[PDB]
Amino acid sequence: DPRFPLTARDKFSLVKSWKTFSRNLESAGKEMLLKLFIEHPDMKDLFPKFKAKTPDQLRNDESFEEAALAHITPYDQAVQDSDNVDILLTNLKRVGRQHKTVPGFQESYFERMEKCLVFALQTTLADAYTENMERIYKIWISWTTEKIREGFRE
Ligand code: HEM
Ligand SMILES: [Cl-]
Repeated sequence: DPRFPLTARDKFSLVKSWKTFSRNLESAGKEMLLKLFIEHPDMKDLFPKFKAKTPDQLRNDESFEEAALAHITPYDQAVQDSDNVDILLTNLKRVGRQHKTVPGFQESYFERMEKCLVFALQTTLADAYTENMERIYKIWISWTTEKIREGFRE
């Protein structure tokens, strides 16, 4: 499929690396959203509950657990849908479509997350976050953002 960003070898390397990573999906989902709130503290106001809290208060907060999981599981579905490009495209476009109802949401907001996902992958995988994996994730997460953006424009 010409639409899919990765070669067959890099695709299998992705699914292998992600499935060991998805063992701590809730933990990594929390660290991803916290990194969004650390780097871009304006994003905290879209979730009014998370404004007053320290980083460790959120990690244990149940409303943060649900929000963190809802942001990491589309990426987990995306890796699962790597052979089904058409289902992969539908799911990522639907994700970008959800944000239209959110007041004052911008198209450029989605790109802030890929910096935070690589952070989540770095801390969770640790020594499993290899030189080869850093390259593969860089191309892949950038591509998912493009398709999430497509759902927001359309
Ligand atoms: C590109 C990565 C992102 C993914 C995969 C993602 C995923 C999702 C999903 C699946 C939903 C729907 C939740 C549901 O009803 O089940 C959602 C809603 C939402 N997302 Fe995102 N999102 C992303 C980026 C962002 C960014 C950058 C922000 C800005 C802080 C954001 C803020 C929100 C808000 C405020 C909602 C609605 C809150 C609610 O009523 O639940 N998201 N997101
Ligand atoms: Cl398909």
